[PDB]
Amino acid sequence: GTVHEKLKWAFNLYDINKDGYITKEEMLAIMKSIYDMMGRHTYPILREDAPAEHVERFFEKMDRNQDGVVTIEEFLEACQKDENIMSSMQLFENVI
Ligand SMILES: [Ca+2]
Ligand SMILES: [Ca+2]
Repeated sequence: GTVHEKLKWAFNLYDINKDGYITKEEMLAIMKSIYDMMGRHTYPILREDAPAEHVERFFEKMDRNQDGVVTIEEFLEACQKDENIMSSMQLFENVI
């Protein structure tokens, strides 16, 4: 399956419009969509105590040029730069 093929797969599930640019609105839909059954006991890895907190940090580390939207080029470049972020994105694909 390779790692690169899996990276593009996650982006395809994120970018709803498939324009190569993931926006804040697109991220909100993902957080609401992928959040059904995330465990059976205790799984503290995303303490959502606010609607705007885990999005700013994720976007600040994703958007390279900081144009206001994340792109496939930046996401792929950042995914190979951070292990923590890449681990979280892998959970979304492994959640199904
Ligand atoms: Ca988009
Ligand atoms: Ca960008």
